[PDB]
Amino acid sequence: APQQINDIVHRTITPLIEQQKIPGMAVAVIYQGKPYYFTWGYADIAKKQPVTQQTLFELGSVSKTFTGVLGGDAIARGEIKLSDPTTKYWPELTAKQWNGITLLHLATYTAGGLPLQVPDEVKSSSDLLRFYQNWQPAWAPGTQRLYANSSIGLFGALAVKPSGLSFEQAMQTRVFQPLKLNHTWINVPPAEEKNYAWGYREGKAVHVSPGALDAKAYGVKSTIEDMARWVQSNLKPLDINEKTLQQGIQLAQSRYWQTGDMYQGLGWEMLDWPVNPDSIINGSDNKIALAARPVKAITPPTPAVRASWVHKTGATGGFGSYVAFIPEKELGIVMLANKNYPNPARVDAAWQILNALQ
Amino acid sequence: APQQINDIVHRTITPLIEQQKIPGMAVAVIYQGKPYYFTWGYADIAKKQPVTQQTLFELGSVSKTFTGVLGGDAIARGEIKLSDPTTKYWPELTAKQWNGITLLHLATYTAGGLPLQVPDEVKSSSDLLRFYQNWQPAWAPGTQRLYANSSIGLFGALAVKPSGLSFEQAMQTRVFQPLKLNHTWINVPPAEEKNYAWGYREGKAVHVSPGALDAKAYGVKSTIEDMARWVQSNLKPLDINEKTLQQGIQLAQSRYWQTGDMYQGLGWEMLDWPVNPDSIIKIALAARPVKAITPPTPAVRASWVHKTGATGGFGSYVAFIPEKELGIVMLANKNYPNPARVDAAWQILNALQ
Repeated sequence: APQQINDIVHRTITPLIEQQKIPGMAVAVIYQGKPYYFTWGYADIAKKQPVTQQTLFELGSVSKTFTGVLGGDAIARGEIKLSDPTTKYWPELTAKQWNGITLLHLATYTAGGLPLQVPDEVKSSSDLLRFYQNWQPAWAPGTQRLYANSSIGLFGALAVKPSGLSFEQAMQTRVFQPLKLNHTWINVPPAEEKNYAWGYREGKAVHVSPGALDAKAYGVKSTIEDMARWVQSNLKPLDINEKTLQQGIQLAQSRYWQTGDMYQGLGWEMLDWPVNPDSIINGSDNKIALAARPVKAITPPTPAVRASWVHKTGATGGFGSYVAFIPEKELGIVMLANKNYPNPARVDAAWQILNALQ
Repeated sequence: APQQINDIVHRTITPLIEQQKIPGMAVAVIYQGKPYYFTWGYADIAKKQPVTQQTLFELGSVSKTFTGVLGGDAIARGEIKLSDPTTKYWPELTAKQWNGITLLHLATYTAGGLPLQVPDEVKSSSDLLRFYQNWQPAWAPGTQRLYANSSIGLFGALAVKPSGLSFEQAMQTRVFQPLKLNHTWINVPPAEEKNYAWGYREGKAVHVSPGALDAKAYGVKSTIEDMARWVQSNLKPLDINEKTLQQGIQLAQSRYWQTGDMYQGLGWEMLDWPVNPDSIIKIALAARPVKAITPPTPAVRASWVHKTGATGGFGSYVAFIPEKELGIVMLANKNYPNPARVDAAWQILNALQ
């Protein structure tokens, strides 16, 4: 890599790893639209397996960006509309509190306080229907943003219903394959198991536990190379050949709601560039990022703004991930670690690097 | 033309011209992405000049499609947002009724009953400010649609303000030029006058009169060839190289409001295809309640996308179906009834679909 990139990355991520006791880390920096790769430590400590360009990490909530784009793609295909009632695509969801809750609300966490997690006890298809049928909103639809796996999770599940594909097949054939993300998986196949990093929590090797809607909200695993390609694709959608996927990526960066200085896209969250770093760093703290916030509708949504900081934090029990990019500058970063460490540390490190190269 | 195209066109247009006493007409059919041209009669009866594929016709309200796309292009450039208050681009507009009226409202005739025409008295920029300042809405913004030149016209004027360009220079540089519409004019140059058809109203030769906002709402003139290119660009926006223009076209065909079976875009109006011909087939003022499409539906390829247009002496129509790669332009120098245009267009496109 050019010396300026090596310099800032080494000065920033290397000490971060030391400070946070991260066993293994892969970083990609996209600079002038080209990817550069950096690796530290071990994917599996016991086996002394190094992190490589082939190592799969749990993306955790970064998976919501895939779900948003896939939803975007279904919109572009004319299969769904964000303006449609949730019930249009789940006619079994008949309970009265669902009147007026649309796919937009589900996708953008604005349905009225759907919970952060689907409860652990919810397993089966029947458990899930029961859960949503009994759920009572804290607020009217389209008034408050409460970040929620149960919200975007349901969006993903419903977005694929008209296609008649499973969520996994739709994701693979409409998003992963066209973008040649060949080592990106919702379900890691046996052939990839040797490349699947262990996460570490309290010193113990762990993988994400299965859960209802996992695939839609937090279940994707990917390598630093595929994630760099994911950044390139989101940086430059209009270079994608599949017309609906091109549009889908664009739609996921539309600004639907504003709270403070942030705007909610589909999976992606965005701020105007230049940003105040303290705003994204402080705002990434879960005490803020997971709290209810009043939203103002953007009526109608603002199309993808090139001069934006576009980003998403992701974690599982044993992993912490971050993706940030600025379309105007052709500049991006991906940070994948097999320890879950605090969000502001990730955002601060990413800011230092991108601000240095911008 | 392939005989089948030749045959539906001739069998439909011949009786139309006969029944409506149209002096001159040009039609283009876009069929699987290739244009086919037909011409009949006189551009100028007195001078016995025929309609040709180079004849300029007044598009009338079809001009709003250009304005809608140019707006869309300005949104894509991040110069404007449809959610912006009108006063963001015209701070001089201080009267209180303008609170809550956005560029979306102006673009989609939902501002609360702006009038169909700007009064003839209104000419200067100070006249225009006074007009909009004095205007009293009958309705709250975003509740009813009333088709209005004063609404989309102002939208057009404001949308180009951040660019620094005049409306005409923005239209030329950002829409006409990139799409190779090289015989499409807001102001017909003297060199091109030999091609400019006369319109006919009660048998008298007429051209459209100057008015405030004419350029934005009804003032474009074009050839059947340029209009076929316009249709092709709108049939296939993601084929256009200039990214903001492609986006702008796409945004102009988004569905913002619903009234009955019709959806309002920016300039363009759309119905779901297959469309009941009766749901498409004059009334001086038609106020209708609108349902917001929240958030707007991106351009649906399975649509009948259309716009009628009239001046005192001209009647135009454009309709296309993106999913079928099919379209039609009908340009005539008589303002004849809208339902006759739509029927003819539907007969032709249904036969080819």
